[PDB]
Amino acid sequence: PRDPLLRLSNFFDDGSVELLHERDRSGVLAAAGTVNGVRTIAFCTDGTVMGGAMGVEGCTHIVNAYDTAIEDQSPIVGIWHSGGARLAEGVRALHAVGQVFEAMIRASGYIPQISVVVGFAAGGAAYGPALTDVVVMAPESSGVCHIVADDELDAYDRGRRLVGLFCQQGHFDRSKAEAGDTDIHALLPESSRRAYDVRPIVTAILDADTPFDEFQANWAPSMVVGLGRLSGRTVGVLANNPLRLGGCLNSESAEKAARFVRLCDAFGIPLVVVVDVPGYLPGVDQEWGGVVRRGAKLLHAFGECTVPRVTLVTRKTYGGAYIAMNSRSLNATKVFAWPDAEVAVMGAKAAVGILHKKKLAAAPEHEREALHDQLAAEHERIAGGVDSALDIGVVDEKIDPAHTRSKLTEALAQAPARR
Amino acid sequence: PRDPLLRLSNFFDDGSVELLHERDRSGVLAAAGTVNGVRTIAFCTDGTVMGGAMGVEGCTHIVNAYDTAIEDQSPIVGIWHSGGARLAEGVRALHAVGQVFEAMIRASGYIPQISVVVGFAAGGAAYGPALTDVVVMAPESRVFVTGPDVVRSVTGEDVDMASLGGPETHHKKSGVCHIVADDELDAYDRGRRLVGLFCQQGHFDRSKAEAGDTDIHALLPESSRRAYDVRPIVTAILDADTPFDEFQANWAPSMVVGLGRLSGRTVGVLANNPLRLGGCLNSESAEKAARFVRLCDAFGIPLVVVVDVPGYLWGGVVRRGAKLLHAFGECTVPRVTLVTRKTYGGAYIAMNSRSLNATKVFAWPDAEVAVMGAKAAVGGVDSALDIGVVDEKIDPAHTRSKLTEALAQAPA
Repeated sequence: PRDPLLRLSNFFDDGSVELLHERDRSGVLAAAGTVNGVRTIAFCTDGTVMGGAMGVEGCTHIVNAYDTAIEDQSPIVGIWHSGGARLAEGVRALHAVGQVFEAMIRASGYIPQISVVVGFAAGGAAYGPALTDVVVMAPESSGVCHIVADDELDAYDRGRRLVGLFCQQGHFDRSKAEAGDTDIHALLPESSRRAYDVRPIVTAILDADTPFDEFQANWAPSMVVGLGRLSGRTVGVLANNPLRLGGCLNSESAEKAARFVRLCDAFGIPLVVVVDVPGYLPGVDQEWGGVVRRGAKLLHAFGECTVPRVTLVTRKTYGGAYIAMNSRSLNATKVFAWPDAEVAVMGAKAAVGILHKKKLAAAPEHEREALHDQLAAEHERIAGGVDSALDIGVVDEKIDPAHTRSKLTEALAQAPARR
Repeated sequence: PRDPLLRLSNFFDDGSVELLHERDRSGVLAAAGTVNGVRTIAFCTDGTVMGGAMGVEGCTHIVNAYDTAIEDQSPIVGIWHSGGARLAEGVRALHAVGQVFEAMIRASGYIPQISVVVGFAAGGAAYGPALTDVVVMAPESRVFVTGPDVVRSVTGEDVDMASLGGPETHHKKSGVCHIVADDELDAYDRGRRLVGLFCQQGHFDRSKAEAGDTDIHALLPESSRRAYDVRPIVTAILDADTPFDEFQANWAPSMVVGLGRLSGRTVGVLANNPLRLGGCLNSESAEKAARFVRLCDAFGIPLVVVVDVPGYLWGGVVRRGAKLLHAFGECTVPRVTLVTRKTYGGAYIAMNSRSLNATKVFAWPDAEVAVMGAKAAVGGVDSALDIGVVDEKIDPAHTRSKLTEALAQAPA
């Protein structure tokens, strides 16, 4: 039921399991197999022996599995179900667990590491998955966990799909991009003032027949990140979500976006950045909790990034959030805008209030409103994205939204694999 | 007084200032000079022009200075005093500010970047210091993304500038400020010392290490139950003649980190501090340590890790604890660990353990390395030597020279 061989067999392609060592009561079993054709290493802790508690010989098989995966550059998948370290083994067990961590650290950014957590998971079984790239959790067991599966079988499914996304990247296909084009703009609400869930726009850009594997959907909900396929090719998507916190960036969403960029960058996965963000969320909590540093992590992640990364401005992009959301100044591949997009320091009404403050305060009370409006409409006419933005080359092209999918695909495909 | 030439001259060795461009009204003045002999680039935003608001021309001086500094491998010091980007310049100024960030990101880990905040660093200017390696704040300085104005208008909360983004709040609550200066001049002094720590790293000297040996163990309390400030232990190991430049003292204070000198050589120190939360690791102390390890690792600065924690105190701590593990595990600078009283459990693994490749692990005679305390377990250094996880049991009277020798012996 919790039998490590059953669990490994459910994970791996049907005929494919080869054990990496003799079965024993060490509390782990490691095997090679294939995942939809890809040689993959996996290990399962043994829920049947001491609740899966981790000891010296078990950790050794994990470290051995990592050495093999690293040597053959295969992805490596951990299946968890463990309540902590074998206490009776004392410091030897701590050391052996530290050795699993060191192997994960050696693997980091080099081979994909996916954790599928299927039982109660504590100690080494909490930190170990936290050193991996993706964590899939099954009900029987922030932003630590990326994907919540429906049940144990569905977790293997999502785990399997993740191997395919990292290891079977695929190729951009101009034909498939175009045949999947639609007027994505029709997905926005009628008023520019209404909030909306960005997720349908994401899934309308990405291939119709493919799941979008959103990461950490309930952590930092003003930011949506995850992996999917664009004309068959694995891409990472980052999109502000106006439904939550007005779509604003904040400490959590900056950290979520920044980790996800680093991940895609490490594995050569191009990025689609869907922007509609009015700024960072003001707040005492934000300043005091170090948003400045967090925001700096997102600037740094995009600025260092070398995979192709294309921005699509759907509605707004303002201020420091505009800079952070894969702007040209950060060395962005291409920046596209829908026809009614705006790129500005802030909204025209707020801008006018500052720029013409004294003149507004000098008008009588009863004319102040009409004047404020006239000034804001003029300020719109002057700049009002994306006109000024096009003129200085920080937006490359204003596009027909019907061609969003193909335009994005074309820009990512034309890009070098590594800037 | 906010004159940028005055500020740059106060920072640089006397008579060393060589302007990098003709002085103008762009809001920035950049120059080369020396800091105790070391060729250094600096730029100062010009608070006398539009409160130092950042614009295309001024940002361009900054990017140019970064380019010079990168080319020459010179440290680069920014002196702040800026309200944000020039609103009237629109998206042009946002772009130019993003270009400053992109230059700091290019420089990142390659040349030392030190920010000395002397007035505001607000709006887009607050992120500038955040991208650099060490932030020094003077008493008058204020760092925040959105001012009390917009805070009160959007959230209803009413806080003043000092309370929102003063050096006291950023040294304590947020960890944004590494170092707080006594005044404007002392902030330059500290930044000058930081240039020295990064760029005149020195060498280990066995003779000097041994001359400074004292009985460090005598500084611990009689009772091993008793809490005690680790900072005297740290300063007893480090050279008695040199400041210990502690980072983020008031933030996550169960972890102490900072830069000092060991027989002349710049070292980073990480030390659990039993004075706060029993010396336990937790989310923010794991983050503080991890950031500091990565910084020292980037600049070739060896580490002294002084260990006396009993465990950790879940999402934040699992994520940050992983960061720590990862930081030490990837670290390539020599780093030695000293176990003074206790190390338990997962905290033991994280605090530069042998499994994460510590250069060498020392322990005092009475240290304990265990899964948990004896009384918890029911419900020893000899053994840790046997197992291989401690390399040497030392006489605490030789703490300083034994640590120095192990660091000096690592090929680097």
